[PDB]
Amino acid sequence: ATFEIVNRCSYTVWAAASKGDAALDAGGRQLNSGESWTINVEPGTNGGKIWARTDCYFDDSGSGICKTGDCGGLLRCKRFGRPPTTLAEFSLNQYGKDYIDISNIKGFNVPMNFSPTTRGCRGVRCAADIVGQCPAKLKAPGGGCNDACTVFQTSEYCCTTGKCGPTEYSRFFKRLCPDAFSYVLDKPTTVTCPGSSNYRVTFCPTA
Repeated sequence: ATFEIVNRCSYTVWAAASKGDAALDAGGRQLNSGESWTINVEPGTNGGKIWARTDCYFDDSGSGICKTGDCGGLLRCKRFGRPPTTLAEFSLNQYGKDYIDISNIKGFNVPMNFSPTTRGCRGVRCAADIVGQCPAKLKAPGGGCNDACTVFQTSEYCCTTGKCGPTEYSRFFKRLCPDAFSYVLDKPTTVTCPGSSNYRVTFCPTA
């Protein structure tokens, strides 16, 4: 499957693509404002994630640091990024279907559109100003809006027993982006696509 990753932000981001134990395609790249990066993701990829990183410094070797979505100091992510991270999430060719979503479960750094470029299902978007509106206790100093689980490390927020409810914090994310996961047991906003759909992830789809 092809993912076109487009940075419509006025600022540079460092796109990342990982399935948690491995990079997807190069795993990461600088996107200046307006740049497009096309990656190939192996069919049957389960638990794929794409995100943006902000305010990165990388040396000649691809080692450095991001204020959001840092994946162990690497340009080319092998691991998931240090939330806050708006997440494009995908499981591909799963009994003949692709499953896509956006998640705020790991918080929010960059607004995002996640849409197929093939037909047979709709895209999802979380493009509200969640950073601007972020409750004070979730504000990440480095930029972005943390989920309550990252900040407070409780069973309720992290859903550790597999029993928990919505929260004041999850409802903030859900009110601004109804079409994204706000917490682990949120009523699914997973979209079902045809197997072997192609996609576009757009950072700052409206801005």
